[PDB]
Amino acid sequence: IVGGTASVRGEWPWQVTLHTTSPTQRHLCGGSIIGNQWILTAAHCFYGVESPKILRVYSGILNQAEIAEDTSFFGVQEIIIHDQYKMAESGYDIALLKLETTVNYADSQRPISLPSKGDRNVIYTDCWVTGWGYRKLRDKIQNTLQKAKIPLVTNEECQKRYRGHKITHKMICAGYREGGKDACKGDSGGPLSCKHNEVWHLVGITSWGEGCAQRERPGVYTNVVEYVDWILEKTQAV
Ligand SMILES: COC(=O)c1cc(NC(=O)c2cccc(O)c2C)c2cc(C(=N)N)ccc2c1
Repeated sequence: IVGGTASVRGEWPWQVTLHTTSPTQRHLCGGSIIGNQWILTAAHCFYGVESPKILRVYSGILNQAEIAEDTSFFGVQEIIIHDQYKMAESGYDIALLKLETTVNYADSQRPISLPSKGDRNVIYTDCWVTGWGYRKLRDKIQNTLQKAKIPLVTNEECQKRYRGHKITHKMICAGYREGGKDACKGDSGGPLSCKHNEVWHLVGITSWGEGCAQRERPGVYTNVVEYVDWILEKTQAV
């Protein structure tokens, strides 16, 4: 996260840090708890990953330092990638992680509600992006979870900032014309929480952007509302 500040412990109870154990353990991506056994994250976070066995999901974490060899975590039983996904910049950058065990909700770890289709007309003016990502272009994973308040921009506005790209309605952007605040590498999979009428909603999933926090270069996120049907279908038992 560029231009943000340290979050308060438990401030974003749905935020998780996804680690890979190969070659040695490290933070890989952010993610959001949306169900007792489900983490919603970005598809492009599993590039080169051929098994959920090397994945570990840690919930209720503020500082990466809290994670040690003796820290409990949730194993991943299955990685579900949207079958239409090719690459972050082309859309469909969404994935579900089915946990091996159930998450016991508490003040430190709880789910974030998904957007309602009848909320596409809603104007979120209190949106935040969080993560342990880079604080600048060339940086490293941060110890303390960062947060930054960033305004959403219209797709037409976004498309105008990414002429060589195709900003579809399945994407949503957020940024300041002058830049300064934005998600970055390491925040991928992160949630783009917006609080509307005292209720937090998972509006987007950190996906991509040209550099980080550059002027006239909004962050691009997966437009979650466009995937509620997909999420429902994939999280069923059938
Ligand atoms: C794993 O995900 C990414 O590669 C990756 C690469 C990016 N864009 C870059 O240009 C970049 C930033 C830092 C280091 C780096 O090498 C690059 C190419 C990203 C930019 C944003 C955003 N601005 N909202 C968010 C997530 C990103 C994830």
